[PDB]
Amino acid sequence: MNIFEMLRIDEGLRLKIYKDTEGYYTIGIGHLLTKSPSLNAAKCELDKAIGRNTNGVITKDEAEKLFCQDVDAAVRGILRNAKLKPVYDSLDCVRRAALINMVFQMGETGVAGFCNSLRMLQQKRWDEAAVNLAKSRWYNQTPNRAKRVITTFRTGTWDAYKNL
Ligand code: NA
Repeated sequence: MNIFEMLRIDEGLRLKIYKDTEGYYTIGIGHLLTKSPSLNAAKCELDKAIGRNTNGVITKDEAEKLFCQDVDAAVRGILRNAKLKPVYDSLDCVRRAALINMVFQMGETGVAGFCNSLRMLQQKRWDEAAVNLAKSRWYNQTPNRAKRVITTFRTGTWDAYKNL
């Protein structure tokens, strides 16, 4: 298991524009296009992102290319955020993937505001961090995904991604 496979499980793969769990136009492996309610706006974002007139449909290779960029962007956002970087640097490679996963889903600013969970992770108080992470809109709105990510933080293993 690795970060690409883990996010592929959590995000799925769809080749036509769809609405994510929050109702926002998305494509590929969880590539958010826009928060605008305008499908036309989403279509401009998509054509700009891919570099051609897509008419709302992309190939698997194109989806994987956006995904490569989006994983990089999540790592970069962690490294450039003064609250996230020390936590990331303190973590092992598997738990780093759990943090990248959170940032991919909700953005650097949102994750960076969880000062109690971040402190517990930095302190390596894994059970306490796991309990604290579940007291979130994130957990309530996407509980099965959040449970997998939380198990990854709690155990430092990929066990939650094994039957998928
Ligand atoms: Na879920």
